[PDB]
Amino acid sequence: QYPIINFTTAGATVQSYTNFIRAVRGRLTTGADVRHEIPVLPNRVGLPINQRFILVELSNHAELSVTLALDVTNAYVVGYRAGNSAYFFHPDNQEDAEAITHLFTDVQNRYTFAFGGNYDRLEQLAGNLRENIELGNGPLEEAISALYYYSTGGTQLPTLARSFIICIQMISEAARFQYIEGEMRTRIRYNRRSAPDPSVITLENSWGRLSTAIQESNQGAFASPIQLQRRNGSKFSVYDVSILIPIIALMVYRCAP
Ligand SMILES: Cc1cccc(C)c1-c1ccc(C(=O)O)s1
Ligand SMILES: [Zn+2]
Ligand SMILES: [Zn+2]
Repeated sequence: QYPIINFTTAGATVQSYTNFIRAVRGRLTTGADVRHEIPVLPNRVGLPINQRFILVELSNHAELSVTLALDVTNAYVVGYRAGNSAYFFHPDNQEDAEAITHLFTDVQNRYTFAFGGNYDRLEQLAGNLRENIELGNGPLEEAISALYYYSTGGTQLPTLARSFIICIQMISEAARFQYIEGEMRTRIRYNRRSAPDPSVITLENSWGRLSTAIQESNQGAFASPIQLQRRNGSKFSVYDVSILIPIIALMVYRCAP
């Protein structure tokens, strides 16, 4: 069975969220593969199907539960289960399509969306950009209910799309970046719901390019600079892995050590 990590919005604390994101990172990778002091996710090539996914079970005050499936090779959400129904994003290729048949195998009802799970597609379906979608314990609670009620026709597609953007950022992007984990920790600490600032959105957008730049670096110096944003939206370039060691927690595997 794929490992299950449990999180609840009911009485969530800085501590419970900290333990959650550290457990997710611990199941995503062994941390045996480190490049320039940043851990690498397992190589898809050589990864047995029985190690391909982890399950994150989310519960809220209404004691509704949904289970997200994360791909350990990129930490991205590929689908979810709510009771007797499972839903999957459109796989990019045949290997990925066959992989998702190994998820939620006992579920009565299985559905694959025609659309992909990327931010550009989900923002379009939601009718809202990430910069206008609030994150925090309240938004996650509402997302869990929206995901749960999709199968009974209680959630419209735009609301589902928005709920996916919330879950992806507070789980996948938080696992990928200590910096985004810290943004979610602050929102919990101060009982705040608020949209992510440009620093967060640009890091999300740049994760694949940063993984490549770090792994292809000449002893930590980037072959080419990467442009990121500060909280105030001002742009700056990174030339070196060292400045990112407090920012990025996980990278997608790009090449052999
Ligand atoms: C120091 C760094 C390196 C790489 C990427 C980012 C987003 C950052 C920032 C941390 C705090 C910032 C601020 O207060 O605007 S920016
Ligand atoms: Zn409560
Ligand atoms: Zn190095």
